[PDB]
Amino acid sequence: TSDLIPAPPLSKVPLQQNFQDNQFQGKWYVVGLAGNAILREDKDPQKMYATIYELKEDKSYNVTSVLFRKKKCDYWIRTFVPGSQPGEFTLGNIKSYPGLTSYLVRVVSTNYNQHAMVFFKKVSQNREYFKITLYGRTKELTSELKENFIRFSKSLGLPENHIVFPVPIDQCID
Ligand SMILES: O=C(N[C@@H](CO)C(=O)O)c1cccc(O)c1O
Ligand SMILES: O=C(O)c1cccc(O)c1O
Ligand SMILES: O=C(O)c1cccc(O)c1O
Ligand SMILES: [Fe+3]
Repeated sequence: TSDLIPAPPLSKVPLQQNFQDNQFQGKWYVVGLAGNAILREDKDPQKMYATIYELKEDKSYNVTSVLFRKKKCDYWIRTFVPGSQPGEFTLGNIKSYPGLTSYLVRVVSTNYNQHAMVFFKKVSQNREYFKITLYGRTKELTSELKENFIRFSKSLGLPENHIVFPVPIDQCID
């Protein structure tokens, strides 16, 4: 067995209006992370990592996440392909990811120069996962934006223990 909080219907996940793909480019720090498989591991807490979005000439994003683990910097790469509407994407070259049958990204909201919330839903080995990240253009964000992200995650069925705030580090994300 594996038990998961159901994914919310897309009807409850807002889409940022007039999404500007070019302003969304660059480096974003994950200051908040919530999902049905996200768990506040109370001893060794999650280290902040970052995600860089660069618009390709064809307008798909090359997405690079960088995290600090086992004393090195690991680079996780993937392609986000414009989906049904602006601000929505699907994963490119899905065939190359074993077990992956579905992957959707939806930019919930953002002001481009400070913060963003982004929703992800993917089906892996037939399991439906979903997560929300609170991106900060810097490593810190006000308590107002953070609780608002907690509010939004709860509205999607998540409990406090499935919501974390990665502690800021300087390695690999600076
Ligand atoms: O739950 C997710 N990931 C966790 C478990 O596979 C994790 O620990 O990264 C998850 C959910 C939706 C979309 C994703 O890219 C994703 O990594
Ligand atoms: O698998 C990862 O390391 C990862 C990192 C950042 C964002 C993601 O969705 C990931 O799956
Ligand atoms: O981004 C991916 O390609 C991916 C593949 C498998 C599992 C994941 O979480 C991913 O984010
Ligand atoms: Fe992932």
